[PDB]
Amino acid sequence: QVKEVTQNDGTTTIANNLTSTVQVFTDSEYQLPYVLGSAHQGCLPPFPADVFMVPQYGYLTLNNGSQAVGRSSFYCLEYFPSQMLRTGNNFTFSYTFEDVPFHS
Amino acid sequence: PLMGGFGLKHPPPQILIKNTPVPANPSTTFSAAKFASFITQYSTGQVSVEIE
Amino acid sequence: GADGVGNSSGNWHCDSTWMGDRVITTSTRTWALPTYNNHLYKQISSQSGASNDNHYFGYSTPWGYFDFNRFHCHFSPRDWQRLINNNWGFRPKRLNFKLFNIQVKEVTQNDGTTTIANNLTSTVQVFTDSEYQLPYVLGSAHQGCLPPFPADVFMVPQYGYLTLNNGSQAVGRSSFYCLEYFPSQMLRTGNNFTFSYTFEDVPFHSSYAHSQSLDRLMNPLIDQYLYYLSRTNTPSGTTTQSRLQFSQAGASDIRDQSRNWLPGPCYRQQRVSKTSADNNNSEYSWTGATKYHLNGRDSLVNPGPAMASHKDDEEKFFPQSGVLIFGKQGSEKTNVDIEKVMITDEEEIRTTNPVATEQYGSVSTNLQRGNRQAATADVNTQGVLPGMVWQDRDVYLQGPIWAKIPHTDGHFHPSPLMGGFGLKHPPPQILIKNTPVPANPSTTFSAAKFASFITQYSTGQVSVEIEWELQKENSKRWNPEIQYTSNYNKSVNVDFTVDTNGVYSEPRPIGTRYLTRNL
Repeated sequence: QVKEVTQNDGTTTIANNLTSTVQVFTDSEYQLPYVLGSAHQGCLPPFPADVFMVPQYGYLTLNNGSQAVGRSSFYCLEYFPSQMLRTGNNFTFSYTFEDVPFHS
Repeated sequence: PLMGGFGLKHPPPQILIKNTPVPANPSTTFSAAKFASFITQYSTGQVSVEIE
Repeated sequence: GADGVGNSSGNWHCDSTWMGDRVITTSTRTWALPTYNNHLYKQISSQSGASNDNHYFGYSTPWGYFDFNRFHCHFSPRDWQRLINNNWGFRPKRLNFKLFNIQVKEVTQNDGTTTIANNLTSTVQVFTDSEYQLPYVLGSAHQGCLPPFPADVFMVPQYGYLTLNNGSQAVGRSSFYCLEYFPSQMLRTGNNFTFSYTFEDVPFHSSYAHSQSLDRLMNPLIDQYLYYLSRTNTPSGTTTQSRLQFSQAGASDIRDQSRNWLPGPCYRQQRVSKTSADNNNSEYSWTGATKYHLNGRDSLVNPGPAMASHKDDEEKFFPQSGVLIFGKQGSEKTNVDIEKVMITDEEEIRTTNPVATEQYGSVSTNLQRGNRQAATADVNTQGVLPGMVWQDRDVYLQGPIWAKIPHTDGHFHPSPLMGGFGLKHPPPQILIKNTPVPANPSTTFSAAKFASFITQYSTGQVSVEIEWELQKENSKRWNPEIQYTSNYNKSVNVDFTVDTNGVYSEPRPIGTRYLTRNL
């Protein structure tokens, strides 16, 4: 569900925006810088009653000092196919782990 | 991996999510510039993960 | 397809796929449409004492329209590089157009506060003409095309056209088109719009440059069997008597060899230099420009016929109007300095086409005789002759894709001047309008037309998918080609990338001619 907020004076009213959409995609071809596994915050909370904020996505590339190098890549996330979800739509996918040794 | 856990050559893919921009009250005359004005909004819902 | 209020009418598709015969480019953008002219047609005309050349008469309409006609809409700078480096030619085949996730917003301005609320029952009405019954605006290189960078939201441009005029006054033949008069699909929130289109068969664009020139198409090792006049007079040693002699042309004199073809046609240009010191100090922007003349009004020929911009090592100079000039990101409309514009350069055409700033050649003026010396004249403008060959202007990255050949008794070599594909039946225009919603009519009846409407605008997504056909490069050249390469050196910002403020920019024009074919 998508909520529009209107801040006027000190009062802020939060109202349903029914026609707005949210767009979601999973890359699954591994075409983006893979952030996960760097032990960043923003994971689902330990305790199920918690509500959590979704973290922002950003990545790093080649650099010399703070200056970029010609090989540094720029990825536009708007450039991938993504499902657009309005209120009353859902998103799913399933995944199968490749064969991996047991943890001891 | 060094931090511990399972090295995966093809790990679980990333799921990226965005609020689609909604412009706010464009001018009546045409302007080729990009919009600096949007409706302020956020979204919420539930997420469910099942691992075997 | 008709969904509810809460269902999404279509998914975001922005993609590029390469099947190696074909590439299919898809792009999706977000648009915002206001209400133009307060829901009413108007006539517009040249203002007051405007010069004879500037008079116009036409109409502005409430309708907006969509134009994807620029290449960079469809191609990313990297997608453009696979095509430009690896291919001799490309043309479009069929395209598809889809509108979805429409939503209409009413805005209420009271005091300083303005609240924007969903209007669920309002509609948007859209039609594509497809019979070409309207003035065709596209292909005039107007702004308002889909943005280059997919994260941008763009305003939909207003639709207007021009007709016959005398001064600013209309002529009896001038036509008035009411866009309300065509069948149009009306879209409420939860409806979508689609159509598909198939390009008529068109010649490939040539993305290749020649490795030979017309002047030098022959074996240097072997002499011709055809004589020319090597000399016209022989000395007696007191004086030179007139005796005419002949020679077979060979490696020694190449310029005299009999040649079987001619360069393309020229319409001459004035030459200006990028270094501010070399240019003359006078106002010749107009009085010195090259022009054509219709119905008593001159018009600058900005694009011109396709010509090389400069000869060897002239890179400083460029034709006055003869090139396409793009502005850098954040450039003002008027009187902007040379550093802001990006000037394209056609020099890859030197082989088959004349330099735009110099004459086609020289021509004998008079008949010589013993008592009078022969004389010649310069030909500054040359129409087509039998046995002439030429190359068309290059399309670049941000140039237009196509244009509509006017419907006329005859036309020669329909390829457009700005570059791109001449299409007799181009992609139709898609026009879009916010349906008027009256506001609180009076309780008593009045036959007058409503001056009061709810103020509202609409927004949604638009998706364009074009299928392109590729012509692969098969060549026996031993040594490496020239490729388009992003420079390896370090920089503050990356080319074709957002800056620290989020402003996307294109550093240079990218034209499509790199790979080399022999002539």
